Amino acid sequence: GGGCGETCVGGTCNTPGCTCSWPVCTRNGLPVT
Repeated sequence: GGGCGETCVGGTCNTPGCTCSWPVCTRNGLPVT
């Protein structure tokens, strides 16, 4: 996807491929689905 459009406002992301760049998740250089 376009990185990780999920947020980690609570503290962490749900997808382990995503990293928390609080409050937004990102994807740590991994293949982008």
